[PDB]
Amino acid sequence: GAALTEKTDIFESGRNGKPNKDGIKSYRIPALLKTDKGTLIAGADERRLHSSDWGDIGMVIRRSEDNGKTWGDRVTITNLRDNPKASDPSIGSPVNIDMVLVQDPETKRIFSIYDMFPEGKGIFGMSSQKEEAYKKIDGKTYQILYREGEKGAYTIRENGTVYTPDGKATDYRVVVDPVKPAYSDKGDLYKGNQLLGNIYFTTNKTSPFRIAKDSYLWMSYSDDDGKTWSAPQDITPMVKADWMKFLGVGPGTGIVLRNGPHKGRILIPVYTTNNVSHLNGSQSSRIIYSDDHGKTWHAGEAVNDNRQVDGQKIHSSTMNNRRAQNTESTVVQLNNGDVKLFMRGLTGDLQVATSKDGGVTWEKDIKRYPQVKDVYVQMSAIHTMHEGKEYIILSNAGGPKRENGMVHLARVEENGELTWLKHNPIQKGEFAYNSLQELGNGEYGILYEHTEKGQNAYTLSFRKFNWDFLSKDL
Ligand SMILES: CC(=O)N[C@H]1[C@H]([C@H](O)[C@H](O)CO)OC(C(=O)O)=C[C@@H]1O
Repeated sequence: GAALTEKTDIFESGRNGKPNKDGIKSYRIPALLKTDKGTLIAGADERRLHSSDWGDIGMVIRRSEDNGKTWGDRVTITNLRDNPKASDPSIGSPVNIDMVLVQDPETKRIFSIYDMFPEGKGIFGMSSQKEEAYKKIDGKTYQILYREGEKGAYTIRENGTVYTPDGKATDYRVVVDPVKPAYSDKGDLYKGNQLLGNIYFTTNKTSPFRIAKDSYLWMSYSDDDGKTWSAPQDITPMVKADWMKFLGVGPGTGIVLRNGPHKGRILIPVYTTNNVSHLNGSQSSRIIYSDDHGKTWHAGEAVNDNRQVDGQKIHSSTMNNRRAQNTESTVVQLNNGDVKLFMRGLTGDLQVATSKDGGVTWEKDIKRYPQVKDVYVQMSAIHTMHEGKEYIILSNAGGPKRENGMVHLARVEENGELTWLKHNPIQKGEFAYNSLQELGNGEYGILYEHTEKGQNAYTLSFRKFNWDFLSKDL
């Protein structure tokens, strides 16, 4: 008989707009990862001030060693301190938002890659004008600092020493090696031995320096099964092109290729916007990857690059076409070596791109599956084997709006084609972002967004189900 466990709340939001027991109003953006040790890591955005995509947001996780039955206390990966002088608290804090979790099967290192924005309104507060964020000097990439009244770009060098645009050291220094809990001291700006402010503050500043106002990508990793995490690493320069406006991850759980010429490659879903149409018509999915176990990262090409739309070719850097957009996505590798990218879009149904070269380039045929509705919200999908047959499990809202969570089952053939077999409900009422993981022995787990009884968006809950729940009619 079909089996589905009762929902268990992992990250509890407050209700009626009030903070929860820990003084936090909202939780969002679930990530679920089953590690080599069998541990379950549930990650999420800890949105203290409100549910919006900005403000004071920490990257946190909880661990379960009994396959989801019980969970340990919250573990904070990164939580930047707010600007104590910001006029509007709701938007007065440097921001981290949306994470992707994944573990290297060989080194066992667990990665959490997430967005970073200096103080502001995140993706909804990006400037119309670009500001250079890095500058190369003698084969050395340094992060730039701007000072009001001066056009020249200062730079942060060894030991966090701030250098003038002319190449001279100053008495200013940045905390590049934070040591406080959650690394809340990262970016602190000192003059001599006195703390003046923070390079991530953009308003009512007390120090002379700030980084470029742009979208960044950070990475933290754990070598102890998620118990402790390293200080944030800025990987933005390795993958963000000069034309890119926004560059962020497609939240959830990434993968490591299991077969093919690119086996071992780590894939992280991401998406960008350009300066032509930004959020109106340029959101384009793609992936970033690492072939050296997370040491260095590289950007693949966008699904939209050289894509044919209405008889004409477009590019992710210049496009202005609402319906041709593809944003957050989930990635899966098939046994035939192909990489499938299920992308959140505006067609009303499931859009999927296919890569034959480890995720670098994408084939011309972007298939749509009317069998799986898409109300324009994040989704997750995972590869799975059952009785010698290859399948794909995908979960997302069934509609009309972000509600009625569904778990779709598809059969994968040798040519990589998909055949949707079943569509079973898993959660009534509100349902949004989710993250699926195979637990083994025919069981699966899912961390998802849901609310009820007046809960703030959202409360992240966990459920487990087996094959009987997937196939047989409920
Ligand atoms: C970085 C960021 O803002 N991510 C947010 C995402 C984004 O705003 C959208 O993809 C832009 O089109 O939207 C949503 C959402 O619930 O729909 C929550 C995500 O945290």
